[PDB]
Amino acid sequence: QVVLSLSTAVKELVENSLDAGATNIDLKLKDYGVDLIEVSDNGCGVEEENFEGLTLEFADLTQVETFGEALSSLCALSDVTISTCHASAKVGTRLMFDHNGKIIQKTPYPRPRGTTVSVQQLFSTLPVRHKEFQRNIKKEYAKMVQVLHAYCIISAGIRVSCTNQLGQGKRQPVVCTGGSPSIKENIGSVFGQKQLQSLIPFVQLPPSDSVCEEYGLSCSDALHNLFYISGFISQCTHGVGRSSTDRQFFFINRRPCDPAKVCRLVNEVYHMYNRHQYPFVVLNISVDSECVDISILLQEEKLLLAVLKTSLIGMFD
Amino acid sequence: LSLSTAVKELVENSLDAGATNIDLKLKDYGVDLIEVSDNGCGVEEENFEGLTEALSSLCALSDVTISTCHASAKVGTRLMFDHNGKIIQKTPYPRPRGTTVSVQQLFSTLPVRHKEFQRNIKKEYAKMVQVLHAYCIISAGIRVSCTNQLGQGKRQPVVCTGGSPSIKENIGSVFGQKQLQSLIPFVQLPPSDSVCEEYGLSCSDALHNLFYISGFISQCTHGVGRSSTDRQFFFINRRPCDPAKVCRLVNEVYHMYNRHQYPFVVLNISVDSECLQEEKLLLAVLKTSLIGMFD
Ligand SMILES: Nc1ncnc2c1ncn2[C@@H]1O[C@H](COP(=O)(O)OP(=O)(O)OP(=O)(O)O)[C@@H](O)[C@H]1O
Ligand SMILES: Nc1ncnc2c1ncn2[C@@H]1O[C@H](COP(=O)(O)OP(=O)(O)OP(=O)(O)O)[C@@H](O)[C@H]1O
Ligand SMILES: [Mg+2]
Ligand SMILES: [Mg+2]
Repeated sequence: QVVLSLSTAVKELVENSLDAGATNIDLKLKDYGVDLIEVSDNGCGVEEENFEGLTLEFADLTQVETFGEALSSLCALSDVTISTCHASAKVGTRLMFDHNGKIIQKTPYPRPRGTTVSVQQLFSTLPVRHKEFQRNIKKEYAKMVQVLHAYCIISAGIRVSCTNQLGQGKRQPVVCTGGSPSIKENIGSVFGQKQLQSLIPFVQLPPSDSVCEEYGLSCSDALHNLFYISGFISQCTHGVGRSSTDRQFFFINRRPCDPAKVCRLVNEVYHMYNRHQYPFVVLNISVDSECVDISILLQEEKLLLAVLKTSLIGMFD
Repeated sequence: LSLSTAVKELVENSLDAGATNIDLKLKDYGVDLIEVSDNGCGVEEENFEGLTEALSSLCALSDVTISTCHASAKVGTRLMFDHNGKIIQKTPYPRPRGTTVSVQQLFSTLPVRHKEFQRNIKKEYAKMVQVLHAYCIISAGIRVSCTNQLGQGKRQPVVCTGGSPSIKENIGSVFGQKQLQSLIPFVQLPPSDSVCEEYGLSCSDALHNLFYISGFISQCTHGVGRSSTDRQFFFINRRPCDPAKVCRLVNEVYHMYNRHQYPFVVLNISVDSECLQEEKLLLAVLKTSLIGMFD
């Protein structure tokens, strides 16, 4: 599904940095992104033979919503500058592109290995969408921080930072991870040590007979269990939970997504022990890529739901 | 000795290792953790014992953990050191090439110095930011970043450069594009006859001029300057320092046109290593160029 939003725009630039094998990703914003969206990484960079080509199998979960290929769509909607340097390249380069993806000017640019993609005046070519962007900047910015917090939690060993600047004012911190190898440590960088106190780690269990009978699972149905689930969830004790689903993140094969059925189940089991609060949820479902399809479709999903409810109940008891 | 002198040596080690990415991690402004991560050359295993000079002083004053990976090494290594510099434990550690030096509980071995650190954490952190902003501005083509986390709060970005090859962009990354508006680039001129006579310099004295000066300074127009010397950085061969005579002179010329404000100063002095020799020639060149710029 094609989408043109602030959340889908930053997501593609981050995906490009992750695919490049980057360990440092810096996101710079101005006017919540209305004026500038800049993503800098120390990844592989782009070779000179692929400079013109910048703008011209198992299911990918991130491709549920594309933007506008992203880089060609971005040039048609704003002004894009790209400075990059490949390891095989002696000197880096700085590129300016027009609205059709043509390289306006290319100059040698001495810079460390990696790529920096700058997106200035997003949606400037569409005055109707640009005004709707400015008017609903609070909602577009809220959706972007949620996707940004999701990549920070799951990207262990990668330093992800973000700042925002309004007018001539000072840069404002948004989110920052320390390059920690564990997901638990990343949660402490995004939300603080206070958030980690009311959390318990997910402990997977085989589906119980009571839960298996609720979903209609035979002993044969559950024998080929290939779901490996891990993460953290809020304690079921009254008071330690949250008031909404504002901090609930889900991942399939380390890709942020939203399985509506899984989400309704995890919240329902929490309501069985804390009807007045919502849990903090960070949960990754590890499964073979072939068993995942996009219409989110998961083979033996009834077996996955039985494991989650059984494990959540055993933890909350 | 101090928090400012501790980060300075760790940055020098990363710079000397040929690093292009330098990350500084702090906790409680550095009272709890001082961590510097780079993508430099790393250390080979045969030189692990020789690591412990700044690094020897750091182990004697805190607990130091070092994770590194050499280009010739398949997998990195993680080292824990005691207060004598001895490797407590050495374990293989999968990490990208480079080095990460962690300094935890600085001055813990000296209860007197540790307490003075916490009591004066506001002043010591300001001195470290002055040393940190200097390396961000001068390290062209090097990504220098810093983060800090206080207590149970979240980690927050402090400063970050983009690896730009120019000093002007590094100034814009540290202080913002607004700072770049009231600045003019230094334009070097030969020392004036009037300025040469003030210092007692013959015409022969100025023929062997080896001073190459560059950088940026605030405009002398009233109002665009700053209220203090908070943003004045000086460099000799791209090394941050404070030449008192040079610093006093630059502020004196600025006051000649703006008596009520102090300039923003970023100045690098390039000179032959043996030479400060012939400082009267350097001051004559410095005073002459600033006047020609401010006229
Ligand atoms: N930060 C980056 N670092 C290195 N290469 C990049 C970077 N960003 C883009 N590229 C290169 O530009 C090309 C086009 O990127 P684009 O996002 O438009 O499509 P794609 O990444 O190839 O596929 P898709 O976005 O649909 O998953 C990429 O193939 C990549 O080689
Ligand atoms: N980030 C680093 N990356 C690679 N090698 C390092 C790093 N830090 C230290 N080393 C190596 O360990 C040795 C000890 O460092 P130390 O700072 O104590 O002394 P030095 O760097 O040789 O000179 P000085 O202490 O006078 O500045 C260094 O010589 C260097 O070879
Ligand atoms: Mg892409
Ligand atoms: Mg040294």
